[PDB]
Amino acid sequence: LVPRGSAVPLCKQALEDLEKTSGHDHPDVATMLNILALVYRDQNKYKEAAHLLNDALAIREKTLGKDHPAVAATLNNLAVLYGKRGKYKEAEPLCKRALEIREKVLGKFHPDVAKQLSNLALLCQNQGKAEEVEYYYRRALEIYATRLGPDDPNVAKTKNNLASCYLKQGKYQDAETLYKEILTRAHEKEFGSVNGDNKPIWMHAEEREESKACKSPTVNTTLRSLGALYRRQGKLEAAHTLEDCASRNR
Amino acid sequence: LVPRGSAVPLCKQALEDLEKTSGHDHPDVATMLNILALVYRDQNKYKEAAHLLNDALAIREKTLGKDHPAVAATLNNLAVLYGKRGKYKEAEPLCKRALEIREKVLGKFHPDVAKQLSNLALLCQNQGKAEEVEYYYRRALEIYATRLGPDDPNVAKTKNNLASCYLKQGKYQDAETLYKEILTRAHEKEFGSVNGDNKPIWMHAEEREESKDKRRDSAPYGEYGSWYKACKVDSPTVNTTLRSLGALYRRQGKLEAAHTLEDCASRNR
Repeated sequence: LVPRGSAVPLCKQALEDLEKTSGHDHPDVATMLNILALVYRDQNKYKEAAHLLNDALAIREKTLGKDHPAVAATLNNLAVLYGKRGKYKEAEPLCKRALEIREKVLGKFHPDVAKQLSNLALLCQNQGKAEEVEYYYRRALEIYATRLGPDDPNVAKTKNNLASCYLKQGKYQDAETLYKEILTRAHEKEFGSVNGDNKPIWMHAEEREESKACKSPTVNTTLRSLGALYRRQGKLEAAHTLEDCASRNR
Repeated sequence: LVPRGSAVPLCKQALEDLEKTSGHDHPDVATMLNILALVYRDQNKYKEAAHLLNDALAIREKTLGKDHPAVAATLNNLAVLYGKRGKYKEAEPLCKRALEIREKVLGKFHPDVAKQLSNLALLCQNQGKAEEVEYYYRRALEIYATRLGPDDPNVAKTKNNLASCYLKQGKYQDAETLYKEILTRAHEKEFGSVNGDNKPIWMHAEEREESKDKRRDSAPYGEYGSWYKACKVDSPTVNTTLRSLGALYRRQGKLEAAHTLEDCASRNR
């Protein structure tokens, strides 16, 4: 988006000018390093981009101090850049610290914390640290499900995410229950209090195995995923029920 | 990716400093404006970013010439900005102009031209002009199917996009053929020559519709390991193609054939 030619050296002038005018100490030096970091990211120079954010990080820690919101953003951005190079180990602590700042500022249960927890879950997943992924998605789900309505997309999205983590660990039961929660709640979004005369799709699926309700891209995924668990259990007719529901709502 | 405050003033100073030195019509001024455009884009300020990139474009046309590859790069960037605000109407001319240059410099049948053609189609698709979309994708597909191999990803991807365009027009037959090409090629890449004992999945599918076979993937057809053999074809694109074609069978009321491809896709999941 910015042709690789004169941009970097032009910024390096702007920096030397800022250092001479605003003082060597000035907080704005951090912002200039930030613009430099941005230019490097645009040229896909990720290693170079990360190096400069670090320098801006140190300046913001001195000026704006620890626990300052702008330090939290920096730590996230640097964690992202580290992730793009596959350096997940060194990204985790940066991300874990940002979470601690965010908890101090907003409180343990603000929606923006649940964002960090999901970001933090995703990094661990890239390191194969399943037990921690489990932990972080559970923390996030706790916030989403409590703070927001049952119909909120973050709930189902986190539940799917956690389900996959459960699958990785061989916790098939826990995943299956999660999937059923999503479908049951979606069934109850127009078909009332799910009485005997009114069962959710997965019940019909399983009762069909011992021998209409297809009225969202997230639900679709849930349907196909629970379908895969039935396939693992050898309940192929139950699997088709959910699968045919998905492929008809596309 | 950059602190919400004070970034813009700092760039504008860097700009005015260059402006003071070398007028407004210097390539360095253009680049600095582009950096400023990049800053605005980081703050989701597309209106503000596109405004400046226009300014940079004007300088780059005057200084570098109206056919310079940097001019071509800017035109794309500026179009991306317009598309992001949903101003697709004003994006098209710039994208067209970028294509004209690309062809002039690289040659009509360069892979990068096909990429540029693909973007032109997507822009037309945002305007609901199916006949333009059709033409651009066909042009693109032509560059991919020729200059690249038979199982190069862009071929499968471009075919799907063109098939999607056909569907919207009601060209159900033309869509279907494309899917069958994708599956047949995928089948031949895995199994070589088609041997009659080596028919593609969709053939078997339509044969099951013929033979009135409601027995699904609960039992294998003719061959013991048939379901695990026909699933050696594994791609996110193939699966998409499998389902899209299944949807076409459903439109024709061929429910059994639809299931065959859909159940095949379930097993690849």
